[PDB]
Amino acid sequence: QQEEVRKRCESAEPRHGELWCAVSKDIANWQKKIGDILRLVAGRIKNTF
Repeated sequence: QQEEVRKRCESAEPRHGELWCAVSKDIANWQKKIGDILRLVAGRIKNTF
């Protein structure tokens, strides 16, 4: 079932990216390096402590 895990990693949910920010809150943070990993480098950094 690792194909399902890969599909979830690729697109978990439309709002999972926001949950990704929560994931950034969950582990590490949504910093410039984390923001540069995604398409936008300031969408979650403003909401990340």
